[PDB]
Amino acid sequence: MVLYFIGLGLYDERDITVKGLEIAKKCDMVFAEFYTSLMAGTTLGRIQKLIGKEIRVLSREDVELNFENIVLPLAKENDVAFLTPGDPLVATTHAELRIRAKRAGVESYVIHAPSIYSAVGITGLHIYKFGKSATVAYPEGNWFPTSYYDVIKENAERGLHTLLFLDIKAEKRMYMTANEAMELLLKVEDMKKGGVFTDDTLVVVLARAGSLNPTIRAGYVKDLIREDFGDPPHILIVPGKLHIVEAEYLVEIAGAPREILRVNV
Amino acid sequence: MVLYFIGLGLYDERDITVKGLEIAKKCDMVFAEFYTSLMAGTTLGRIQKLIGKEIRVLSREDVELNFENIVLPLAKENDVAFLTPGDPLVATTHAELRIRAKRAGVESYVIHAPSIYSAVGITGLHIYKFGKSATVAYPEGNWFPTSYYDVIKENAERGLHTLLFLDIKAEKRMYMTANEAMELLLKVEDMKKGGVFTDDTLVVVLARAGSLNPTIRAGYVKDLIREDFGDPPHILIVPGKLHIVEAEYLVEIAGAPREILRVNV
Ligand SMILES: Nc1ncnc2c1ncn2[C@@H]1O[C@H](CSCC[C@H](N)C(=O)O)[C@@H](O)[C@H]1O
Repeated sequence: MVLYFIGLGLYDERDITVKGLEIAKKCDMVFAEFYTSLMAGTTLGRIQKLIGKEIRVLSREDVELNFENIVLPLAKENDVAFLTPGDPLVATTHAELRIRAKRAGVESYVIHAPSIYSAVGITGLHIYKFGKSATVAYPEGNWFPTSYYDVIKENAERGLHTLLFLDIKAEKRMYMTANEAMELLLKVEDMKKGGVFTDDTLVVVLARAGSLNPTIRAGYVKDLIREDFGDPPHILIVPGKLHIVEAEYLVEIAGAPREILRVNV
Repeated sequence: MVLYFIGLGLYDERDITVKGLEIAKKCDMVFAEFYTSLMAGTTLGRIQKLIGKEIRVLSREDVELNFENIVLPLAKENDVAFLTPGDPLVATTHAELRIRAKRAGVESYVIHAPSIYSAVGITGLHIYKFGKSATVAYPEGNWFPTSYYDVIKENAERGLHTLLFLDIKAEKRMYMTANEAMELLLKVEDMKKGGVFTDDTLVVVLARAGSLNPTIRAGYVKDLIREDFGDPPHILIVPGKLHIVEAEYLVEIAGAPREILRVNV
């Protein structure tokens, strides 16, 4: 009689919470989407094995246009689960699906899972110091998205770090790298010339958070822009003014140049 | 030779991820800290029973002053687990513990878990619009801290939401309520009179996130300040201008008054 939004986590099938697993195991039917993010350390097969259920994967069109036609109808007579990577309601539009559920007379419940949005804490940057977040979208045709640039500018002026979700085209199997995001930002810099992102700008890259050996690197764009950070997914962070302990972590754990230890107060 | 930082999640013993539980089980010794926060929906007894290991609780001083004397020594000839509520490294002091592990020649790995920082997405508010975060601390003696007030101002000034962690006396198990938090904020507004928090300010309250029955309420201070939001923990959010989709969710899912569709959008 109910619908469950259950997050699967950051990297592999085991990043689901015990709560999430126990509930999914007792659902009559399980649905899922794998276009909002990329779980690089697992396969649908492994998720199905762990949950002991067959999972019907939905596309963005299935969800965005027919969620109330494919999923909700079954709720009235079943306990249904809808699985998604990371946390189901973070940097997605899935929250709106709950409204669709309500209007359809279906109760819904949300089971959280580790999200890239808080996992950035592994970079050593104070979570509270993060300001507005943004997404670096692939330019398409004559349309070249550039709003994320201004977001970085506003946060920096306030001494806040900027979290940059990188773009994804799940059906084309394209996952934007930190390198590609940097290239786009350098280009937007030439455009606006606001001195927001250049060769000397310090950045932090977090790749495959959730795995046991994520790639955590910090340095100047000029040096990291052509560095190999491994397989996707990637996230890119542009730090604001650094606290001393933040810098120490970047140097000790993320291999940043020792010179950032010298914070300019 | 290894140390694992494992998040316990949001509310109860099932909020740990399958990865964290399976790893905690293969660990020779397991420590835990409950001073950055508490797991309001469970007990040490239940967590121990789920993991099947005796758990040694460490106080703030144990960790901040003797982490390398209590935890790291065992981490040399054993696999050690250090459990924390939420997602590891979200608490600002945790990050350096990894530097200590390095200094001691001990490998460390982080096992993520749901954090309130990402769980607020269940309020229906877009995660990207959250700005800097703050903690509302209890005034004591001749000390009246109000930086959290300024944080709201700067965020809402740029149309961003403000996540407010409420004070907590971990050791004494005392939780600051949203009600008290609103009272404090009304007192500060009467102090700085910068028009940031009044009876007409729209706020959002999230209680017991992670539970299947969290309390999600939205409304104007005058109507919520004396409302009973249930048992702790409470989280207070002061939203900035709302996207129609955010407002509709607050009305449909959190019982917000229709007035917000015209006043806060
Ligand atoms: N494990 C991971 N490591 C690095 N970046 C990740 C990641 N998981 C997601 N992302 C980043 O976030 C984007 C997906 S946005 C959706 C996020 C998801 N709900 C969550 O809670 O994590 C990706 O394109 C990528 O840039």
